[PDB]
Amino acid sequence: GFTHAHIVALSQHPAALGTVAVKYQDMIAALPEATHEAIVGVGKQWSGARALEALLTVAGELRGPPLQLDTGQLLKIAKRGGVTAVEAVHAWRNALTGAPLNLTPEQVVAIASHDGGKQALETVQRLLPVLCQAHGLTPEQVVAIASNIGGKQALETVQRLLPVLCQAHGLTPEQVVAIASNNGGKQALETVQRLLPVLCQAHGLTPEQVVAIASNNGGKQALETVQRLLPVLCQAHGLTPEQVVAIASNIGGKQALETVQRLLPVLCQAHGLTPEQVVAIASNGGGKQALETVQRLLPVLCQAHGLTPEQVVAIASNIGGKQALETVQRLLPVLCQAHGLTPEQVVAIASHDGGKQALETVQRLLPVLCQAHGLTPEQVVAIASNGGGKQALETVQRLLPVLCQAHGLTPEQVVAIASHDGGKQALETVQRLLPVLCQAHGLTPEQVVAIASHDGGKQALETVQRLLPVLCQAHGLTPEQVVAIASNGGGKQALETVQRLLPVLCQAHGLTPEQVVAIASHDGGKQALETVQRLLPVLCQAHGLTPEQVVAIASNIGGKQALETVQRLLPVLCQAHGLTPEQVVAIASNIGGKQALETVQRLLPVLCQAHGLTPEQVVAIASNGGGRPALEALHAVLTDGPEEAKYEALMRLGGALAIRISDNSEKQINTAINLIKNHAKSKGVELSEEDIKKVEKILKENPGVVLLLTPSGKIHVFPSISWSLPEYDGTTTHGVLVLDDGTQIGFTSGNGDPRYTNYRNNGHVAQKSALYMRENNISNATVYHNNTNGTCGYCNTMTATFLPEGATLTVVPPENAVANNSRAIDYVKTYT
DNA sequence: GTCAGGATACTCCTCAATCTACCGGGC
DNA sequence: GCCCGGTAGATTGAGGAGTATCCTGAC
Ligand SMILES: [Zn+2]
Repeated sequence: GFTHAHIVALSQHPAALGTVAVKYQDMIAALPEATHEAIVGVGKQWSGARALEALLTVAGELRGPPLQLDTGQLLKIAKRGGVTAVEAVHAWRNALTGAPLNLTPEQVVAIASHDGGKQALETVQRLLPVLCQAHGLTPEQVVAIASNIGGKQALETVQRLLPVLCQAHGLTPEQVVAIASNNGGKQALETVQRLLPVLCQAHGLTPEQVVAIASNNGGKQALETVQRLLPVLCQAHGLTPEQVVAIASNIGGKQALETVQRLLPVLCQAHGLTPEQVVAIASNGGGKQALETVQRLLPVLCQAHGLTPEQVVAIASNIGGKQALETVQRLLPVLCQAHGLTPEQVVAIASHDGGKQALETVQRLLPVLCQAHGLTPEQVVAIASNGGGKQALETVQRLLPVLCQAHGLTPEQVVAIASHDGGKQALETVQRLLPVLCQAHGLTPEQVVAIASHDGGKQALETVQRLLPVLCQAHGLTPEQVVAIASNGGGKQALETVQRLLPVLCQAHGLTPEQVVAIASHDGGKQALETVQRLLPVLCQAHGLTPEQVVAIASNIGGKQALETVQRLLPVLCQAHGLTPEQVVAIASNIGGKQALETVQRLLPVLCQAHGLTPEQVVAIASNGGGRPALEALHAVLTDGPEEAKYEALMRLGGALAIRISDNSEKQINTAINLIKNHAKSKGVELSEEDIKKVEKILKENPGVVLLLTPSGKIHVFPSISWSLPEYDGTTTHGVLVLDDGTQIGFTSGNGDPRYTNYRNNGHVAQKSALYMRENNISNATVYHNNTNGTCGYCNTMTATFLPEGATLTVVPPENAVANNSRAIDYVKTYT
């Protein structure tokens, strides 16, 4: 009962056709639930007939208590290992298990289910005690090394020359194991031994980079290509050696390097691609194929499909970009027209690993998922726009009804669970452990959903199931604390780190368990905890930082980086930049604090000296979340850009007084000089007579010039900006205090007086005008603001309250403005 | 019958930036 | 009781390893 396609596929081995038909009923009885695909996969190998006959003969005894091999495991071994591996396993059933080797059946299957399984199994059985005792190697490492094609040679090479690489090259056994855990490990190890001094001395390459390069499939060829092409790539093409080793640290890096060398000028001249884009595209598996596909299909996708080159690069910037590009070219118009999905969604689906599988699954499953199960196409694209989208989508298709009618979960919860990397694992773990968690430990379904909705939720859920009782009982933590700890990316590592490190971090450095939970409740909390352990005494005795400050610095996503950056940059910022350590702690106690600290170090002198900004303003700007982009944007706008943009950016920092007095009329020149003097004195800075003469010359020589008095003391001068209020952007309100004499004093909403913080109008322009009149004894003046909502309903009373006795004020809202509510007023009103 | 190399596909772990919904004192 | 600000979460994107499976050439 085989189809034509199955017979054609199995006809690769001519002798397998006869044996399968004669005894077709025989394997079914011996191998229950054996699907035709498994049979055709087993029988299509070099010894399909022999392997099938051996399985049929031996499966009666291969299911014994010493092995207890499942049917799927037997089929996999027959397909991969062959007749030799099956015979070796059967002949040594009692040798592998129940022996000083101490090998589980899963490890035995993994070693056997590989090319040359018999030789690898014999080598393991002969050399496991030797490598365990003489070299002190973990049996897991030996199994991992031997679980590869030609693993016997790699194991023998490791046993032969582990001490040589350990001593004469200073390489840890872990690096050797990682290098030898790939195909052709013996050749890679020999190449490393013969080449490490040459690549480390003449080429000046870090041994870690060489180890990383050699820790891939075919590392010997990659190392040889690197040695042969490093000077050429560094000189002719101007490629950084770090970039070269990053490109060559993938599977088949030799082909990628050759393609890059052969096609860099072509893509950089006849295609417009930058070297960085080509490097990024080539920094993935199958780089040669991706580069060739990009070069061949760039005009086709750019013109016929209307795709920007950046989108093509991003699609090809992943593993297997050739298949994704071909699938996009084949399936863009038919899927877009017949389903109406935006091309951005199609790009987002294929912008990950295995995008072709996700795209095909979406094309197949959109109608049925949207019809029977009721998912929105946006939800489907959200689930498919992740690593392994095919697995998550097929799992949703298979599993949604039983999850939504038996376990009492909503479809949106399932959509959230399945919309993460490895969503199939999370879905299956939920289906397997939801009753257990909701019964044995009392966790609510919402907590389980929250735990399972991160990258690697299966490991987090299993870790919770294993470690929740012991953490909750021995360590005295409420289950809510463990749920909070585990509900993060890579939460298994954080949970194991907490279980390991709670007693020492409590009884050694005197940290409250709540502090440990706060440190560990963020992504990458294991690194934060280890860094706190290693650094806390250093920050205590060597710099006088309290443990509370260390915990506050570490209680963020980038806690390790922030702590290391604080340790490295505390003396320089505290001595050569004039920053108090408290300001450093405040800057670092934010998400991405390492970048903020480095940006402060880099841009403090240029901002403080060239543009005349106080260090306090820089610290305040950098003390907010995401302060690095804010500082970079401020530097960009201050160094170049529009005059009005620079003026607004400078005034928005606060403490800056601008003036647009006009004409000569020496009297108001004197008054303006007096006002500048008063502001400088209020800032504690003496402006001296030379700057008085300078500003007087500027005022007398530039008609209609607007000044700016920063808190530092520098007087920025702008030639011309505008004589009218700017457009209202919805959050920033601008005002000008026009006196009777003629002086115009600019104002901007926000950054109000801290003294009246409890007052709700703190920051409005009318309040700033009132305080300015009160301080400088201004009798009468008017205001003009460009708020389109009119004056606020609080200001009409509060600003009149702040006015001095006997003082007058006027505010004029714009004519085009309309009041938004009864509180607001959209007409001229005189206050007193 | 093995050994070495290349190509996809998938999972998990750490980081940095931005968005928003709950709380809270004043009206 | 009803806000609008503050801010502590809560997405959202990104990169970097680590893991697993399959196909091909050469003896
Ligand atoms: Zn106001």
